[PDB]
Amino acid sequence: GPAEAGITGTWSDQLGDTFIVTAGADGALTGTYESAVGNAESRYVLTGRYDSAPATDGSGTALGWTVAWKNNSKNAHSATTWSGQYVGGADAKINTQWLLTSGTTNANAWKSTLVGHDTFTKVK
Amino acid sequence: GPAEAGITGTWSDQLGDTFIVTAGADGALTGTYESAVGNAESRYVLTGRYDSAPATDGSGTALGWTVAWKNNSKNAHSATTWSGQYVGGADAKINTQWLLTSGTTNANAWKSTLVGHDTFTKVKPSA
Amino acid sequence: GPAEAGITGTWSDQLGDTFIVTAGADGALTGTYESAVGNAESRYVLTGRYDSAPATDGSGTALGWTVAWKNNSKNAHSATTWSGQYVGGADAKINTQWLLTSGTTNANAWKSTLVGHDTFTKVKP
Amino acid sequence: GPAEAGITGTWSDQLGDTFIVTAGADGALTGTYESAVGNAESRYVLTGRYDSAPATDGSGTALGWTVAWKNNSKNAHSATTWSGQYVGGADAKINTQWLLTSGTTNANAWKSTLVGHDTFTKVKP
Ligand SMILES: O=C(O)CCCCCNC(=O)CCCC[C@H]1[C@H]2NC(=O)N[C@H]2C[S@@]1=O
Ligand SMILES: O=C(O)CCCCCNC(=O)CCCC[C@H]1[C@H]2NC(=O)N[C@H]2C[S@@]1=O
Ligand SMILES: O=C(O)CCCCCNC(=O)CCCC[C@H]1[C@H]2NC(=O)N[C@H]2C[S@@]1=O
Ligand SMILES: O=C(O)CCCCCNC(=O)CCCC[C@H]1[C@H]2NC(=O)N[C@H]2C[S@@]1=O
Repeated sequence: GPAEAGITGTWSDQLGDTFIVTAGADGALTGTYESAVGNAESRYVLTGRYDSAPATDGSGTALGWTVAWKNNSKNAHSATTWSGQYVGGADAKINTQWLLTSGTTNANAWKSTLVGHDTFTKVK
Repeated sequence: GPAEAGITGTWSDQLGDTFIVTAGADGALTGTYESAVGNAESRYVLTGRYDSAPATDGSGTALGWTVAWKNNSKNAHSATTWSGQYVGGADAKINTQWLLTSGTTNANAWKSTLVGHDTFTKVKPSA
Repeated sequence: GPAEAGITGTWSDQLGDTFIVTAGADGALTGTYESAVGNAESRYVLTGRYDSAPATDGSGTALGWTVAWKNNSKNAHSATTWSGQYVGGADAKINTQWLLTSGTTNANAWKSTLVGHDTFTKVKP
Repeated sequence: GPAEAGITGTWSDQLGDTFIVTAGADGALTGTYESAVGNAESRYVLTGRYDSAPATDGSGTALGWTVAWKNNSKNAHSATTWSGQYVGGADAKINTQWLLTSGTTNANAWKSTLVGHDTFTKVKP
């Protein structure tokens, strides 16, 4: 359907953070994420979920995903989740907010979690 | 290792929101989630990731997961993500913040995303 | 100083949400805020704080402010705070994230708080 | 009214973070905040707003405040805002979420803002 065909593909933000994702199986997001910033290099596994039967009446399609920042080259002892929605059109977008939590001692737990926003445009 | 054995099991918060998760395969989380609140009934697929080789000296283990609020009988047109960390011990905890986004019109996108906090405690074998 | 002169003035985001602010007295923000969206009409009181001695290493100036959405026209039983930083130069910006909490019963407290992001540019005049 | 009497006083969280606030003037919060954690020493100025005519259906009272982490002792080049609600009664609480932004260069702006929660209990009228 349109949610599957819309989300599936490659997405990039203004900083060149890029992900490749497949949307299907009635709600699964799978793919890989590459950050252009922070303690990260090369690709990280992405897993998430999306609404596979969205309100078709001008609303976006809700979705989210997770990346743990460990791969074969690096481990940043952190994970990020993005929560947002897919909007179609010529300039299709995934508009999100994100939360990045680092593993901490209990003393530093109050400062464990960064928050931000990320808008992705579809590249292929 | 300890992150896999610590995280895997059954977890619930002060409201009775509960999940069952398995941590393995070098950083995968899979399970089911049940909310006691909101436009939700019964169980929903959970998928996420965790740090499979956490810092060695008393830090928490970073993890996150996602639930889209559609299952076999309900669809709330929304998805939540939880980002947080695991800590072990007898009162093991997963301490998180969450973001819940609804599909909206572009005019209403400014009000699409709720935010909150959720501390889960692991059900012990002694239960 | 630079931070007082830079923050002081009229600011608007892409949606036409607008505020007018004065920065002074070693850290005080005072002004009015007008929202183009939501359960809001006319101008609301804004109060906040800023770092009146910011780093001079190229960093922005931290700041934050609060609006309770009650005025003489409307009461939306809610309040928003913005947390962010000011950056000067010809494309001066205040880049923020915000938290909007509504008064709720305990049963609805779990869904009391919205989050978003807001970038403001300086208006003349 | 009960919002003013309710919110005015001394509050603390589980970590010992404490603020002393006066609520009045049809929606003003004024006082000082002391953190027990982080790059903070002694008392900082607090300014905020609250809903001075809240719903009477059992709902909490929306509120928000800001602290810039500059005082006569220290400057941490950052500001925090708390958005939340006051719930009255015999276990009077202020339940909030917060956003802490540091001034940063543009290279570091992506990591400028921390997020958390804070529940406060009233320790003194
Ligand atoms: O990064 C530091 O050196 C200190 C802050 C602690 C964070 C540790 N983890 C990381 O740096 C992993 C990479 C995070 C990248 C973030 C950025 N890139 C994107 O594509 N979007 C944003 C959000 S994601 O969390
Ligand atoms: O309640 C309404 O109908 C208005 C809010 C619109 C959101 C629609 N989505 C839902 O209600 C799905 C359920 C969300 C449950 C939330 C709550 N339960 C938990 O276990 N933790 C929190 C976060 S989760 O997002
Ligand atoms: O989801 C629902 O049906 C209830 C939403 C509850 C929010 C009630 N409060 C309001 O509508 C007051 C106005 C909020 C305006 C928000 C928007 N305008 C801006 O300039 N920036 C954003 C953040 S501000 O909180
Ligand atoms: O890496 C680090 O050292 C932390 C990031 C830089 C933050 C600098 N600012 C500060 O440390 C000022 C103090 C923040 C205190 C926070 C804590 N205390 C409370 O009462 N509640 C929380 C939120 S508040 O922002």
